[PDB]
Amino acid sequence: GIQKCGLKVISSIVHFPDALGAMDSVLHTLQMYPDDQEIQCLGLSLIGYGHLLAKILVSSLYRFKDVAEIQTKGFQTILAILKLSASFSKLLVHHSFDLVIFHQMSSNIMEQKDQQFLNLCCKCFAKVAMDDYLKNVMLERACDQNNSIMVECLLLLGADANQAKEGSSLICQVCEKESSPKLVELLLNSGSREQDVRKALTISIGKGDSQIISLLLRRLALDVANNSICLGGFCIGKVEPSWLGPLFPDKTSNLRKQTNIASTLARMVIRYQMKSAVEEREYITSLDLSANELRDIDALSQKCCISVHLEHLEKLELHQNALTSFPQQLCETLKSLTHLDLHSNKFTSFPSYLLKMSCIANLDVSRNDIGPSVVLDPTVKCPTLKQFNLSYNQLSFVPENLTDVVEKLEQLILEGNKISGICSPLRLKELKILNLSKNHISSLSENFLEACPKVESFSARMNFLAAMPFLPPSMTILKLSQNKFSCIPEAILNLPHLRSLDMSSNDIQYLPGPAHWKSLNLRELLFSHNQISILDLSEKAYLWSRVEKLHLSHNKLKEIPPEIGCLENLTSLDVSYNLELRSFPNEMGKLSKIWDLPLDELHLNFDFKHIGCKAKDIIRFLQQRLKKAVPYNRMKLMIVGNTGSGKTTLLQQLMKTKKSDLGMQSATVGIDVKDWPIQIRDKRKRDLVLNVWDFAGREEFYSTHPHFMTQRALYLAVYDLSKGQAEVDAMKPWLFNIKARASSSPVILVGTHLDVSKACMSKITKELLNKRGFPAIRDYHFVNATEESDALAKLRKTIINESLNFKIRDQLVVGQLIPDCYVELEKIILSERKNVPIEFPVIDRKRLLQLVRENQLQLDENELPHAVHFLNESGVLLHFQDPALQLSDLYFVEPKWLCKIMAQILTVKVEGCPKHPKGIISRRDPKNYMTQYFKLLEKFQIALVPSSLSDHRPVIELPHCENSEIIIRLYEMPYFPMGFWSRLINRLLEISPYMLALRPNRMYWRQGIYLNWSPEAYCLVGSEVLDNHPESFLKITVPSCRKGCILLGQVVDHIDSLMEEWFPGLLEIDICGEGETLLKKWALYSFNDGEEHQKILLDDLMKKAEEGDLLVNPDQPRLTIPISQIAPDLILADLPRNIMLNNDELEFEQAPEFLLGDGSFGSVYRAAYEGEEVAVKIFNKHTSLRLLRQELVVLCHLHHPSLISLLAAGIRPRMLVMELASKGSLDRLLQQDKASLTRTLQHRIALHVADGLRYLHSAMIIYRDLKPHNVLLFTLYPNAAIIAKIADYGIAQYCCRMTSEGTPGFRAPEVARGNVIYNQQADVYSFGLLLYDILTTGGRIVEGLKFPNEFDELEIQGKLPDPVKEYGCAPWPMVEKLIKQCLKENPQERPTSAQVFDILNSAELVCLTRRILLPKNVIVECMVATHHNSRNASIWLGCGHTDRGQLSFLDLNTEGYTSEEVADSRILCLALVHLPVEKESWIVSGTQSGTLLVINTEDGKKRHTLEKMTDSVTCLYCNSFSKQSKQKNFLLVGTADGKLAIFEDKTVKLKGAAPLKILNIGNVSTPLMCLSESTNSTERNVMWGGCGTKIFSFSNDFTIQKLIETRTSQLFSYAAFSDSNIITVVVDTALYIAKQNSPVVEVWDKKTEKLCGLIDCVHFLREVTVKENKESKHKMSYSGRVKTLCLQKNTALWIGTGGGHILLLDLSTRRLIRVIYNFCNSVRVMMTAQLGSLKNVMLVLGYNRKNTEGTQKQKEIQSCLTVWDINLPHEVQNLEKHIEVRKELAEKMRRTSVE
Ligand SMILES: Nc1ncnc2c1ncn2[C@@H]1O[C@H](COP(=O)(O)OP(=O)(O)OP(=O)(O)O)[C@@H](O)[C@H]1O
Ligand SMILES: Nc1nc2c(ncn2[C@@H]2O[C@H](COP(=O)(O)OP(=O)(O)O)[C@@H](O)[C@H]2O)c(=O)[nH]1
Repeated sequence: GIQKCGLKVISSIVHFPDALGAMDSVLHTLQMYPDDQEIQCLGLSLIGYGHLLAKILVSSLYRFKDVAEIQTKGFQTILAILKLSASFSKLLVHHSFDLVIFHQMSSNIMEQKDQQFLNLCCKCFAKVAMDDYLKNVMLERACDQNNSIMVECLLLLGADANQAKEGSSLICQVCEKESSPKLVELLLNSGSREQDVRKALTISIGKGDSQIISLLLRRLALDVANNSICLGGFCIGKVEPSWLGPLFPDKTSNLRKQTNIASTLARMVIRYQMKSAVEEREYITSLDLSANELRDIDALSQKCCISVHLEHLEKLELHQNALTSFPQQLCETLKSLTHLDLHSNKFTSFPSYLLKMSCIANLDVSRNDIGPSVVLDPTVKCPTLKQFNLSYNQLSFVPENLTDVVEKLEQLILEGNKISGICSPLRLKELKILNLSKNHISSLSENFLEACPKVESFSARMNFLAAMPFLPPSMTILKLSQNKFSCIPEAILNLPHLRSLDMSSNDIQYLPGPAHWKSLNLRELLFSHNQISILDLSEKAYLWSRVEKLHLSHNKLKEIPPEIGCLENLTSLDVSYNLELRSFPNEMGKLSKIWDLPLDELHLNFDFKHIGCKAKDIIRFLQQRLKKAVPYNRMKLMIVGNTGSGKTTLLQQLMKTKKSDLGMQSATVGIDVKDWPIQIRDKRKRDLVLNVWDFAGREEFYSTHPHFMTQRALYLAVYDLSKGQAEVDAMKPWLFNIKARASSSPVILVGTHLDVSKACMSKITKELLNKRGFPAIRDYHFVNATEESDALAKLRKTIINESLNFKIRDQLVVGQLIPDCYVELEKIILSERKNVPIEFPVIDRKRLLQLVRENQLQLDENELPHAVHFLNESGVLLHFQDPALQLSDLYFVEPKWLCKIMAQILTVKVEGCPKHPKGIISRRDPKNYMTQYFKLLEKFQIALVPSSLSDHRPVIELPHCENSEIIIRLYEMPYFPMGFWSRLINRLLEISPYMLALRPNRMYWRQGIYLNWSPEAYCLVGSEVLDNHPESFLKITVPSCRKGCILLGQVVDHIDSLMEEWFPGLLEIDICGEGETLLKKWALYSFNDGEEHQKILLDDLMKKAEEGDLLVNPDQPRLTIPISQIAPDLILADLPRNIMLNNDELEFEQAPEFLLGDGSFGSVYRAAYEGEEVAVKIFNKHTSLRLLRQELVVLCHLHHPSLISLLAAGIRPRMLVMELASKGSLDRLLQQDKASLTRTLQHRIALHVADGLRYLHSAMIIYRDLKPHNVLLFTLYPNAAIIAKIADYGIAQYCCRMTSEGTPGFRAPEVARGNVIYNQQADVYSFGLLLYDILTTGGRIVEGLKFPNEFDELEIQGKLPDPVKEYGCAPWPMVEKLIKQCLKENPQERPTSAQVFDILNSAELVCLTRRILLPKNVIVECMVATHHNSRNASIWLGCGHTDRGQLSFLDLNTEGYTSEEVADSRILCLALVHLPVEKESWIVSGTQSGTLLVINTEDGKKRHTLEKMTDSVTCLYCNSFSKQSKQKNFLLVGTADGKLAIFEDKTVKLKGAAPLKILNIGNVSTPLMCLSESTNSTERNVMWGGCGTKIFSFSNDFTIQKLIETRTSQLFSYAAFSDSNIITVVVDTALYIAKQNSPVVEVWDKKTEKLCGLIDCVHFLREVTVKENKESKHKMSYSGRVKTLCLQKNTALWIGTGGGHILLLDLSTRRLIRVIYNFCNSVRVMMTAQLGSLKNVMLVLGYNRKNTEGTQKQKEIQSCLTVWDINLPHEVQNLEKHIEVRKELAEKMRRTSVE
C-alpha cells in the first residue's frame, strides 16, 4: 500500500527533467496490486512515455470495462504506442483487445455525449484495423460473440466474409452458434459465396429456425425481378410455410433506420484512416420445389400464413420428389395455378380432384406408378386443361372419360404405359397431339380417330401395329416406327395434308411411287431398316419435289433410279448400309441442297473418304460426270524386289525400250517412277497407260517405300531364281508388306533367272507362299529378263489381262468413268512437266490456279482439292493434304524427282571422322533450296536419321525387374512392316509432354526407344526375338506403378493409331480359314510375384472378353491377379484416378426409358452417383474401346465452370458419366418456355457461353458446332454461379474421329463455302447467331423449321434481318451491336473470343434498355415523362436550335419524333400537371419570355398563355399537397429572380390563372435555378428549392423556414465553386447541391447547416483516366462538370458530368461504384420515369458532337436519349461479384487436374 505513492512520485519527475528499469517496475506493480486500488492502476498514464505490455493492457481495461475515465488513460497509452510501433497492433488483437474495444464502441456510447472519447477510441481502432489480415480476425472474433453493430463496421472496411476455410466459413459458423437474424443478413448482403451459403442450409435445416433459414432461401432462391422461387436443386428434406412466408412480398413492411450507428463508426474510422495516411402487389408466380426430396407436402395444405399468396401461384413444380397423395384441400386453395407438373413422384392413383382446379392447364403427371385404370370422375368439368401428360405410368387402358371431363384437351400424351386393348372411339373435339408410343397396342378400332377432326401429330411407336384406322384428313406429322407393318396402308396414302412420315424398322416390301400419295406437301419420308426392293420414281416424280429427307438406309435397295434428280429440294438423303447399290446415278448431281449423304458400308463406283468427300463434293463430282464423262485408263504397276533381281533390267524389256544405251547401269536410287503406254492393237481401242514404280531393293531405302505403296496398283515380285529356293524365302517380307499396305491388290511373282539355271521353286511358292497370310498371288512366271522371248511375251500378256480385271469390290478400276474435267487437268500437268525448273519441279497453288485460267477448265476452288487428289492416286503428281505438314501449297509434279531426292540423304556417307554415333547427323550440305530441303525431310519425318541407326542394341539393366513391378505386352507379328520403326520411334519421340513438359533423356537404337524419367517411371519399347520362333515381337516393359500405368496406356495408343492408319491390313480379320488376324497382341502375367520362372502369354482378345469380372485366375482358383496390374489400359486405369467408375455407388437403370428423359428418344440416361444426380451416356456398339479411351484423354483436362465436366467412366457397359443439366438443353427452353428468359438470364447464358469459348480458344481447340441445343442450362435463377454449360463431348468425338461442317442454320460463311480452312473466328459467327436466337427468344428457329433451305442461306450471307423489326422483342441496343460485329463477312474482322467476353462482362450493356437517336441537329435541353398513363409512355421534349421555342413530342415504342411550334421564345423547362377528373393531363411550358403556355394531352389546339412573368422562367414543378382532406395540388414557376408564383392543379385551364402567393425571394441578381421535394412523405413533403446561391425551403405555410447559404463556406481551397449559381438540389437525409461549372457536389445538412461532405468529381475520374488516357497530360484545364443530379430511392446517386461520364455514388457506405463513360459527350438532362408496367427507368438525355466541320467554327450536335434500368448500381456490383465467384471456380477446377 505504498506503490500508489511511489507511482505518484514517479509521475511528477518523469516529466520535467526529461527522465530516461523504469518501465519494468511500473509494470510489475500492476500485477502486484491488480483488480484493486484503481488509483495505483492509473499508472497506465506513465506507460505513454517482451509482449507483456499487451497482456497487461487488454486485461486492465477489460476488468475495468466501465470503471471510470481510466479507459481514456488506457486508450491514450495504446494510441501513443501504436503511432511509433505500428507492429504492436498484431499483439493487441492477438489477446483480448476485441473483448474491450467492442464493448466501448457499443456500451450505449450513441445517445451519450462522450464525443471527445469516441473520437479517441475510433482513432485507436483506425490503426488496429490497418492490416488486411487483422480485419479478417477483428471480424471473425466479432461473430462468435453476437455483435451486430461491429460486424457491420468491419464489413464497410473490407474484411471479406468468405475466407475462413473455404469449405467452411463464417456463414456456416454463424448458423451453428444460434446467432441473431440481423447478423446473418449482413454477411449475405456482403461478399458471400454461394457454395458456402448453401452448406449453411443443411446446418440450419437440422435445427428448426424460421428466420435464419428464410434469410438463406431469400439469397439462394428468390428472383424478385422475375417473381419466382427457384428452390429446385436443394435437397431440403421437407418444406414448411414458416420458411416461405418472408419470401412472398408484403406491402406493409416498412422499417426505420438504425444501422446508421455502424455507418457513423465506419466513416469516422475511415476519416482517421485517411488523415493518418494522407499526411503521413406484384404477387410472385413461379414456385419451384423440384429436387427437394419431399415425402409429403401436407404442411402447405393448411390455412397457414402463405395461404393468401398461393392463390396467385400460376405455376408450381414438384417433379422428381417422392410425393404421393396431393392434398385435397391444397388443390382448392391455389385457385390460379395454370402450370402444374409433378412427375417422377411415387403416385399410385390419379387424385381426380386436381381437375376441380379453377384455371389449370398443362397438368403433367408423367413418371409415377399410376395403377391399371385411371378413370376420371364423370362429374368434374375442367374445360381449361390443354395438355394432359400421363407418360411412363403403368396404365393398362386409356383414361376413361376424357370426353365428359376434359373437353378442350389438346395434347393427350400416353406413351411408355402398358396400354393393350383395342381402344375406344375417344370422342375428343380438339386434340392436336396424340401419343401412344412404347405401349403394347395390337390394333386400333376402325372408328378410333373418327371423332377428333383436329389431330395433327399422331405418334404410335414401338407398338405391335399392322393396320391403320381412318386417319383424319388433318394429319400433318405421323410417326409409326418400330411397329410390325407389311405395307403402307391405304389410309395413310390418302391424307391430303400429310407433311412427315416416320415408318422405320417395319418390314414393309413396296414403297408406293409418288403417284399414289394424294398430298403434295411431303417433306420427310423416313423408311430406314425396312425391306424395300425398288424405289419406283419413274411414273411421276415431281410430286415429291418438296421432300427434304428420304431415309432409305438398311434396305434391300439395288439401284437409285435416275429420276431422283427431280427431288430438287432433297436436303438429307440417306441410302447407306444397302450393300447392293454399286452405283449412284449421274443425275444425282442436280440435288444442289444436299448437305449430308452417308456412305457407310456400301461400295460405289469411286473411292471416297480420303479426308474430304463430305457429301457436298460427291454431288459436284456426280454433276461434272453429267457434262461429259470419259473412261480413265491409268493404273500403277509396282515392281518389287531386293538388292539383285530383274527389276530395272526386266522393266526395260517389258516396255521394249529398244536402246538401253547405257552399256552398264547401276543400282536404283529412290524408286525411278516411269510410265509406258500399252496401245493394244486389237478390236478394243482402249489405250491404257500404267506407270511403273520399280522400287529400289537395297535395305536402306525401305524407310520411305510405304509412302508409295498405294492400294490401286498391281504389284510385281522377282525371285532371282539363280539362288533357287533361298531367295523365295528372302522375298517373303516384300510380299508381307504388300499384304500390309494393299491387301486387295494382285501380285505376280516373276522368277527372273533362266539364263543361269533349280526351277523346282514352283513347289515352295505353291506350298508355303501361295495362300498363307500373304496377298493374292495371281500368277508366277520364269522369264529370262535380258532378251525378248516367248517366256517373257506371255508375262507382258498377263500384266494386261490382270490389269483389265483388277476389280476391287467389283469395280474394274482400270475402266471407270470420271469427269472429263480431270482428264483435261491431267493433260495440262503433263504438258507443264516440260516447263518447270528441273532443280525444283514443285508448283505452288498460285501457279496452279492460273493453269486452269489459261485453258477453259470449268473447275472451281471446291473442285481442285478433289481433282488434284484423284490425279495423286493415279501417280501424275504428288500432293499431301496433311495440315500438320505445312506444305499443302507445294504440288509435286514429276514424282520421279521427289522420290529421288528423299533417297539422296540415305546414301550420303562420310569416310572421315566418326565424331558422332552412327545415325545422327547435323545440317551439312541451292538458292534457299537447302532450307526447303529438310523443311520437307523433317516434314517427311526423316529428320537424326531414324534409319541406318546403330542396329546393335545396348545392354540396358532396368532398375526394378523382379517379375512383379513391370508390365509387359508383346505384339507378335510375322514380319516387321517396312516403315514401322522409323515411324514408331518418331511418334513416341516427339511426345516429351508425358506425365503432363519435362523431357526424359532417352537412348533410341534402330528398333527401340527406352525413354526414362526416373527408375520409378520409364518405358522401353524394344524388339526381341524369342526362342524357336520365326515371328517378330514388340516387347514393351513399363513399371507397374501409377506413373507407369499411364505410359503403357499412352504408348499402346500411338502404336495402334499407327497400325490402323498406315498398315490397316495387319489388323484385318481374315474370316476365311480362321481369325488369325496377323497381329496377336499378347499380354504377360504371372501369379507368382517373382521367381515365376516364366510369364504366361494371354491373348488380349480373349482377356478383353474377361471384363464380366475384374480378376483373372488359373484353373487352380485359389489365387488371382487383378486385371489392372496386367493390362491397365483395357480397364480405364491410366487416365486420371478420379474418374474410375466405382460401380458400388452408381445407381442406374439402363433398361427403362422413363429414366432416359434426357432429350428425346436419345441415348444419354439419368442416374445417381455418390448420392447426387448425374447423366450417364451409354455407348452403342459403334464406338470401340480404343476410341473411347482416345476421347476421354482430352475430356479429362478441360475443367471449366462453363463446360460439362466428367465424373467417371468405365466398362460394364461402356458408359460415360457427366453432370446432370437440371433444366435441360437451351433449345427446349426457348421452344416452350419462352417466358423464362428475362433479359438478365438471357445475359448470364451468353456470358457463360462466351466464357466457355474464352477457354476453348485458349487451349487451341475450336468448338465447330455451337447451337441452342448444345447449351445445357443448370438453373433458371439469374444471380447464380453456374447457369449455362456448353456440351463438351462433341469436340472429343471430332478431335478423335475427324457435322464437321456444322448444322446448316447455325453456321458461318467461311465453313459452309468449304473452300477455306476454319478458324477461331468461326465459333464466333456461330456464337453471334446464338446471341440472335437468345435475343429473339428462338424466333428464327421456329420459322426456320418450315423454311429450312432459307433457314441456312438467308444467314449464310450476313443478310439476316433486324432482330427487333422482324421479331417482337425488347431492343437491348448494346447487344444488337455485338451481334453486328460477330456477324461480319470477313473472318478476322469479327471480335476474338477474348473480346466478345470482355464486352459482355460490362454491367452497363445489361441495363441500357433502348437508345433513341433523335433527328439530326436537334438541340433539346428539357424533358418530361407521362406517368399517369402506364399502358405506354411518351417523353415531351423541348427545342434549342431555334430562338423561337417549340415542343417536340416523342413516343417510346414507335419513336415518332413530332414537331409543333407552340411559342415565340425558346423554352427552358416543362412540367406535367394531371387532374384526377376529366381524364386528362395538360403540359406546361416555361420560356425565356415568360409565356407560361398550357396545352392538352390530346388536343394540340386548346392553349392559353397564362399570366406572363417578368424574367425567364427556369424551373417548374408539380407537387403533392393535398392538405384539404381531399386531392389538391399546386405548381411553382421559378422565375429568374425568385418570383415563385404558386397555383392550383384544376385552375390551370383558365386563361390567366391566379398566382396564389408570389413569394419574391431574392433579387434580380439572384436567379432561381432548381426545385425539389422531400424523399419521404412522412414529413409532409417539405420542399427544398435553390435560388442563386441561397438555398431555402417551405411547407404548407408557403413561407421561408430555412435560408441556408453556401458562399460563406469555411473550407476554402477554391472560392467560386461556392460563389456561383446553384443548378440542382436533391433531398435526402442530407442535401446534395450542384453549382455552375462546379466539379464538386456539396453535402450539406438540414438541421446543422454545415458542409458534412465534399465530393469532388475528378477524385474519381482521374483515377481511371491514368493509363487508358495518355494525351490528357496537356489537358490540365479539365472539362467535365456536374450538370444534373438524380438520387435513387435509397441506393445510389446519379451525377451527370459535363463530359460523357455518369457517376454512381453509393451514398451509404462506399463512394465510387462505376463510371459509365464513352456513350455520349454531354449528359445535359437526366431524370427518372416509369414505362409500361416495366417501371423505374432512368432517362439520360446526352449529346454527341462530331467535328466534321470544326474548322468552320461549327459542330454537328446529335442528342442521344437513352434509357437505363434503374437497377444499374446493383447490377454493376452484383455482376462484379458474379465474375469473382467464377474466377475462384475457374482456378480450383484447374487444380483437380494436378490433384
Ligand atoms: N449432361 C447432360 N445433362 C442433361 N441433359 C443432357 C446432358 N447431355 C445430353 N443431354 C440431353 O440429352 C439429349 C441427347 O443428347 P445427344 O448427345 O445424344 O444428342 P446427339 O449427339 O444429337 O445424338 P446422336 O449422337 O444420336 O445424334 C440431348 O437433347 C441433350 O439435350
Ligand atoms: N545376268 C543377268 N543379270 C541381270 C538380270 N536381271 C537383272 N540383272 C542385273 O541386275 C542389275 C539391275 O539392278 P537391280 O538389281 O534391278 O537394282 P535394284 O533395283 O536396286 O535392286 C543389272 O546390272 C543387271 O546386271 C538377268 O536376267 N540376267
